[PDB]
Amino acid sequence: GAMDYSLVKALQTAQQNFVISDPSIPDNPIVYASQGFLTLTGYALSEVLGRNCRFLQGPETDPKAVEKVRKGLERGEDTTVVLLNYRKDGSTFWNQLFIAALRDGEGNVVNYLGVQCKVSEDYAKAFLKNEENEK
Ligand SMILES: *[C@@]12Cc3cc(C)c(C)cc3N(C[C@H](O)[C@H](O)[C@H](O)COP(=O)(O)O)C1=NC(=O)NC2=O
Ligand SMILES: [Cl-]
Ligand SMILES: [Mg+2]
Repeated sequence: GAMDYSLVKALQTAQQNFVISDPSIPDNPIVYASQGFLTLTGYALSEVLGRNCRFLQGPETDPKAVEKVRKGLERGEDTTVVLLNYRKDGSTFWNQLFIAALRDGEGNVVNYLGVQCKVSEDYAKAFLKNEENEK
């Protein structure tokens, strides 16, 4: 199960916000979220399970950031983005998102692991500007 991954347990020891998705199910829904994640977003575990994590996006979320994630998952690439996300109550925060595939011995992606770090506006501002400049 989700907590049997050694890196999941590792992340738990620092109380990091993370989710696990199951890409073998249509639309790659979340199948575990840490307590940190549930508190950040304002949802109960049972509510988040079964949803694709795009439910944290909204009108001011940059579609180009979201497309970086989609492509990374498509192309088999680790991805890190900063993007605007939305809590259950509609209030927003900046989310630095770290995504990687968890693979079996043949390279088949068995789950995705996604770590979320809430970051300040100023940090998001500077990260995105550096991203854009470096690009
Ligand atoms: C989540 C974090 C997250 C973790 C993991 C493991 C996955 C697989 C996805 C996500 N989120 C992105 C979303 O699931 C989807 O991949 C993207 O929207 C890209 O595809 P679409 O163009 O939407 O079809 C998340 N997105 C968030 O905004 N916030 C999160 O916490
Ligand atoms: Cl997805
Ligand atoms: Mg559910």
